[PDB]
Amino acid sequence: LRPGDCEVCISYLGRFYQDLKDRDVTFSPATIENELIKFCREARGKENRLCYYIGATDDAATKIINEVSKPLAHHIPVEKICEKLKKKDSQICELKYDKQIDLSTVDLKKLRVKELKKILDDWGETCKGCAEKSDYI
Repeated sequence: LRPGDCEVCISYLGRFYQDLKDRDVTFSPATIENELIKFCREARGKENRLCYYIGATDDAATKIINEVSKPLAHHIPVEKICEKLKKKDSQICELKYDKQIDLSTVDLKKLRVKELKKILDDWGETCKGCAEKSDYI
């Protein structure tokens, strides 16, 4: 119910929900399940970890997938689904997306400059204040 809670849970299942309508899926538990598993093969990062925690992965976890497919079959808001999921598994709502800068900003966090130059995939070999590399790439 709070803001920025189950961030990945709400985003990912919301797009799952939408995609069901768009392809006009028969909204039924078993159907939704099969569609969730097939939807989860796309998943990387924390989204994949969500798919593991909601039991939507190959080598089935548990029946926690029912906590998703059942309420979804009866048009319960995707926030409500992620809210109840918090009780069963703590870690589900622990997932939050990783931020990307513009940057359009001055001298940022001393250790954050490294990931900025790691995302662009380049070595800042043996630096100690290597803004020179990032403002030159």
